Amino acid sequence: TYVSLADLERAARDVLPGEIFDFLAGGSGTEASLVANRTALERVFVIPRMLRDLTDVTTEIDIFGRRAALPMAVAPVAYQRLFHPEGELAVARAARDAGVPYTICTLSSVSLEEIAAVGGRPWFQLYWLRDEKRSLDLVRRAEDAGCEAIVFTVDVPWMGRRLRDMRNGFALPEWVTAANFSAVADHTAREFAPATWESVEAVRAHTDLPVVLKGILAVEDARRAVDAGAGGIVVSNHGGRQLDGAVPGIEMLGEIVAAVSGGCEVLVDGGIRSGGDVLKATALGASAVLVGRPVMWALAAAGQDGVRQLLELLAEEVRDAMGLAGCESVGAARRLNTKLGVV
Amino acid sequence: TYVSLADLERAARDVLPGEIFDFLAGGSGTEASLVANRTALERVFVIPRMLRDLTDVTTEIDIFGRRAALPMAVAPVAYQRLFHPEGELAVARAARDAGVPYTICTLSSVSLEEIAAVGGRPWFQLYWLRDEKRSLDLVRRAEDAGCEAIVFTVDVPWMGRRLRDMRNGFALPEWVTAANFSAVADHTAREFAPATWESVEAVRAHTDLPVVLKGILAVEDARRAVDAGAGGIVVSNHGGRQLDGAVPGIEMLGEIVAAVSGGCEVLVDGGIRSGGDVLKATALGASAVLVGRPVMWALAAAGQDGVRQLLELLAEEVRDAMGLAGCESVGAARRLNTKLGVV
Amino acid sequence: TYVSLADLERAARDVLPGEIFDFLAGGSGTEASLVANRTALERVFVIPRMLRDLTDVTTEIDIFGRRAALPMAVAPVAYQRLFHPEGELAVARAARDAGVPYTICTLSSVSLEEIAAVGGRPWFQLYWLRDEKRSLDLVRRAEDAGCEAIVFTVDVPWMGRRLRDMRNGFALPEWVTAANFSAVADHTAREFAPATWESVEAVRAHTDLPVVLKGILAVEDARRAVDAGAGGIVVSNHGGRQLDGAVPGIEMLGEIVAAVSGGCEVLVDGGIRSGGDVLKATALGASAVLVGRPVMWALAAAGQDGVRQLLELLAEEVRDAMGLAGCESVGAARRLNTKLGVV
Amino acid sequence: TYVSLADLERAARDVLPGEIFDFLAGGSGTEASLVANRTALERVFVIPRMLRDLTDVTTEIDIFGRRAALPMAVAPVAYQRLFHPEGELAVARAARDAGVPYTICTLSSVSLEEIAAVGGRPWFQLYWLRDEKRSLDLVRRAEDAGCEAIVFTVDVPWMGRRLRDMRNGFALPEWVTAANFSAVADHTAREFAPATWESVEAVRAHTDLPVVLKGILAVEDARRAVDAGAGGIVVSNHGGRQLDGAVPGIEMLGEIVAAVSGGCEVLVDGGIRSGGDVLKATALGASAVLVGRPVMWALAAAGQDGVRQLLELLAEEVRDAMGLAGCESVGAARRLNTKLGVV
Ligand SMILES: Cc1cc2nc3c(=O)[nH]c(=O)nc-3n(C[C@H](O)[C@H](O)[C@H](O)COP(=O)(O)O)c2cc1C
Ligand SMILES: Cc1cc2nc3c(=O)[nH]c(=O)nc-3n(C[C@H](O)[C@H](O)[C@H](O)COP(=O)(O)O)c2cc1C
Ligand SMILES: Cc1cc2nc3c(=O)[nH]c(=O)nc-3n(C[C@H](O)[C@H](O)[C@H](O)COP(=O)(O)O)c2cc1C
Ligand SMILES: Cc1cc2nc3c(=O)[nH]c(=O)nc-3n(C[C@H](O)[C@H](O)[C@H](O)COP(=O)(O)O)c2cc1C
Repeated sequence: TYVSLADLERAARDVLPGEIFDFLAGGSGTEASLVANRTALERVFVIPRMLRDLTDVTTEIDIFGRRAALPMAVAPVAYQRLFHPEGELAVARAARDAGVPYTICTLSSVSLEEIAAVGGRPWFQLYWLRDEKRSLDLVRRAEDAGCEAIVFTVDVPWMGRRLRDMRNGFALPEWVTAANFSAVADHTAREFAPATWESVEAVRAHTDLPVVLKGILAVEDARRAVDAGAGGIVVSNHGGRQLDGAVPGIEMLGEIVAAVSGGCEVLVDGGIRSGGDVLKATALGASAVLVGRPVMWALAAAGQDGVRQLLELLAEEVRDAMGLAGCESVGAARRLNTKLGVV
Repeated sequence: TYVSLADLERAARDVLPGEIFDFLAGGSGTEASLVANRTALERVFVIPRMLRDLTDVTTEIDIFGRRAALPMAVAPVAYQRLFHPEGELAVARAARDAGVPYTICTLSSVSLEEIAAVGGRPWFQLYWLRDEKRSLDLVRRAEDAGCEAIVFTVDVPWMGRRLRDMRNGFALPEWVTAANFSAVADHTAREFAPATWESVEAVRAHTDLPVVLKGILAVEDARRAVDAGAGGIVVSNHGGRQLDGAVPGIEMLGEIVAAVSGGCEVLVDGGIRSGGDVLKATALGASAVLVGRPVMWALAAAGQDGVRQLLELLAEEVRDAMGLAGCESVGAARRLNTKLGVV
Repeated sequence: TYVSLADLERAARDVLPGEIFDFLAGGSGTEASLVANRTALERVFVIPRMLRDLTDVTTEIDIFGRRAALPMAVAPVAYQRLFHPEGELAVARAARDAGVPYTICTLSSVSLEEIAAVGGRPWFQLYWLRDEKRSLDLVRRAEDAGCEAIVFTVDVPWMGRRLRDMRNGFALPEWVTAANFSAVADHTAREFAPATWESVEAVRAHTDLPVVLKGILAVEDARRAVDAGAGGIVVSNHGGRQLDGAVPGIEMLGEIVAAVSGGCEVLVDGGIRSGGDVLKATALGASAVLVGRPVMWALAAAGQDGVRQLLELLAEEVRDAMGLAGCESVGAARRLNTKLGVV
Repeated sequence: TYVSLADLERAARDVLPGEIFDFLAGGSGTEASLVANRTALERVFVIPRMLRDLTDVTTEIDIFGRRAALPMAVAPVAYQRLFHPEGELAVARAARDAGVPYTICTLSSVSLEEIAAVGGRPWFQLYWLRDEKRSLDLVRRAEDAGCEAIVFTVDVPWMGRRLRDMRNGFALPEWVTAANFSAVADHTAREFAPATWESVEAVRAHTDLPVVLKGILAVEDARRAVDAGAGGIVVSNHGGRQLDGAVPGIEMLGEIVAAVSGGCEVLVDGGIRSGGDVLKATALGASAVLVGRPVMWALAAAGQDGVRQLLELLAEEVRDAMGLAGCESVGAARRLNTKLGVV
């Protein structure tokens, strides 16, 4: 019986080995960007509206051609068998049952085809490989398996400096592997090549699926993403795991939404920890959010049923926040105003 | 012998059962809006005037056709028998004796007619019921009993998520009931319907009493309230108990006062804890404030006499603050300027 | 051997009875304005100049017709025998020897004529008495005794609410009296009348000495002071002892200096604790500062010799700060720019 | 195996005598400017760019006619034998091997000619001596020994008030001397004269080497430096060791870069503690940074090899930060935008 997402973090801390909790919790460098993701959300206040018709409040959205139950997807998180033996299958099953898109990772610890077979109209996250030809094979596999969007991660030319992982001497256990094919940082520097705008065009030409660029923070990169034919972007500093000192996505979101001016979907992530945070993101103009660490807390704590409980809690919090703010729909929530405060 | 409102909180904490203290103290979600009500007041500084005539300083105001001794009313707080056996009668008697309006609640634990019989020209707070017909019956009862204003609460389409109450498994004791007719959250979701602008018009047509909309935060909702024929509004986030992340009323007050441009009374609440806080609210343009939790601290600590002592202390602090700031009247206090500082 | 003013506070805390330390240290209400005086100074940063001629750095100023060794006077502090048996005589002797003006108080615990006989061209602080005639007698006594300015305190229509003094049940010991004629708050409410602009004019007509209005915070009150014929003002919230929530003087100083546009001397006080703080005040446009509590710390710690050591330390810190900032004179320091930072 | 610069501070604290750690760590006065150097950097966030070509990322710059491996030089720090017996020779050897300029101090504890003989194309820091003739002798010695720039320190007309050193009664041990010729503060007040713009011109006429003015904070002093023929400036508050309350250099840097408009190199120092901090400085417009205390931490911890490890770590962090931010060159990093956040 969890009444907040924070209840799940406490539960996950109890069960996970310290080094795996640190792999999950940590960020790069001094963790300034990790902390700032939370600080930035905490400074945003919503100006709610009153006395509106709430006889049919709905939290649903249409995105990338599918109805989703909430303005929320499960973020790509590598190697989910680190957290629970059922790994990605547990999370994908719960997401399917909740009507929430699940992002299958390039570095999934269960093969993308197995996770796709769970159903639920999943997305696929791409890391750019050694060459155009192989990268494009994963994309084609994902499309053949029924994935509905390609989430191209664009903020990882290589992995950031994870000092918790370095200090812990973290490496994957023998029983966790990259099923589609700091020791994890060394492996990435060797196996993956930096993506460029040319890589984006190669992907866009290889699939009719919407291509979503994850890790955009500069306004002109958002504009360029639209010009490049992206169907969406995720405004994100990769949970503070990449450039330490990168601005939080939530701080760039409003300016990016204005610049994009409806030319693509604009998602955000980093520190979303409640339905109220989802409302803040929506009020700043997001189409939807991604949620990362909390989904893994729930997986660690109680497997598939833990993820189900998390998604049920988030669904209740989103409905609650929307109605209290006078919003019968997510579109109405996007028209809310906000104020910055001091915390 | 209390010299500050904070002395009363300490006293109430000692006497009340933990779960009832939590029902009183708590807010929704992470309590961000609860804390922000205090932070927001603490950032406001007054620019006092000197060398003005203070030979007849008066703290009185005229509001809703009655002279009040202070620019202050007792906020609606449900179920006052939770805090002291005399409940609403103790508070209403002290308010009457102090010349302060008392707001009788829809969810009062003593009937509205009994509390009105105490005297003191009380107000009545309305929650919108299952249908127009019954809602309007409470309004007519209140008017027949001599209530002088209808304070229509507009920020409770349903009750917020009170995590202290959920964790405590809080429910009303058998000896406390809704005398006019989280377990308290479940009861509200079943018994009350979301109010709309149509509900406001139904009330306005049913009574000649001034209708005051409590829980307005958006500037256009304040304008619309005036257009709808409201006699007042209370700029309020419901003490941080409704939308977690709602802006504090004190942060919207100046902009609302400007937009309303004298078309209705503009009250504020949330975190008023001293006569100096009353002065800040007045300087930002409020007609008057409501005070909630501190009145219940005083009731818990010492019953009717506790509430009397609280109101005497607040009266002294308001007079002190006004005179130190060069204000012989509340109208002069409204013309004070303020500065935001850092705390 | 004290190397900072903070060394003196530690020393005074050791020696003074708790209730007398609290009478000295405390402020009104929640002490928000007391704390804000420090916060406000800490947020100000100086932009120093380099490579200027420092062959004859001088900290002297001319003010109210006298050369002073520093841009600094000892603030009026009532009842100095509370802190040391020699009281005002010890402080006045040290101030004289340092070339710093000393402000003799209406509520001095040694008669104004005795303190004036020490020499050093002192100032006299006036509280407005029961009637024009008696007030004007103190003014005439002060002038006859050789005081060179009248510092009319304008922010005390009555004494603020000193909760430390109330809680301690503070009263003057039998051996400390008002030699020119909370128990101290009760005594003031009875003996003194609120001053007005008419009182200022009565004083201005009664003496050719410069009249300095102490406790101005509003820009139009500063302008009006010039129009009224004041020779100076002290921009001040009375060390956070009067209106709790009054803006710090340091936050109003720049705007007041601009509005006054050389029409009178503009002093500031509240929280000056180093030569660097004096430099900040000067850079914001002050003619000079007053220093209150630290002078009493020094008096408590070591009598006349303690005050001498404090003034020597402040003199060294002022010279140091000025030269490091490229200022050969106080006038050059007034032309420094500042930046607000975060602390 | 250090993974951050903070690992080195912990190591240095363990080994150094307390008073020498304090000589190194401390600042003047209350250490407000020392702390502000860190606060100021922590508030700056970078807006990284994505999807750029990173096939040949280079951290090199050209400055004062030499290629440097990083946009970074070792700051002038007096008396390095305080920290390790090899002192300046250890640091200079490591800097040479890393391709980083080393600044030889006027108050070096090994003679400038010995340190220059190490190689690595060093710079020389000048304090203005008793007269033009002797000052100019050090300059000529430095030039004859192969130093490539003169870093004229302009913020030390005398040494600041180092309260840690005063409290510790710090003095140099007998075995540490000024090899080119608070007890250290007393020695400086006697031996050195305040520099002026005339001193700058005397130096500029005495050498063809670029003259770099270290300790500029005012925009017009930066402009004047260009007009005076300076080849560079270091925007700096001397690590918070000079004027307590001086603005951090990082807070003035952008405005200075705009005013200078390419007329000289603009360096910054104060609190640079990671490659991410170097990126922030570059994004604000710096040509390069200086690093002071961390180099001494490394020297204290492990001598020459410690400094080598520090420089290798900084080089890795700079490359990491640049690439994550989409910058193949330091010039691209200078074109990054930043956002101020709250911490
Ligand atoms: C343990 C972990 C692994 C991750 N792996 C990936 C990945 O393979 N691909 C990717 O695009 N993002 C990855 N992310 C980033 C997340 O998708 C997301 O951007 C980030 O966690 C911020 O959201 P949060 O604060 O909700 O966790 C990972 C995050 C974590 C914590
Ligand atoms: C225990 C409790 C019960 C309340 N019940 C009601 C209510 O029935 N109707 C209403 O409009 N507001 C209600 N309120 C909100 C108050 O009227 C007021 O808006 C809020 O407490 C903020 O003021 P404060 O910080 O002075 O407590 C309640 C508040 C508390 C703490
Ligand atoms: C114990 C005490 C007594 C004071 N008495 C007087 C007074 O009689 N008249 C007056 O104008 N100000 C009085 N002041 C105010 C000071 O003159 C000054 O405005 C204030 O202390 C702020 O300066 P500080 O922070 O340097 O103490 C008093 C202050 C203190 C602490
Ligand atoms: C122990 C110590 C000695 C220093 N000596 C000198 C000096 O002789 N000349 C100079 O221009 N700066 C000197 N500095 C200032 C540094 O060059 C640099 O401006 C400052 O330390 C800020 O950088 P940091 O935060 O990286 O230490 C000294 C700094 C320290 C800590």
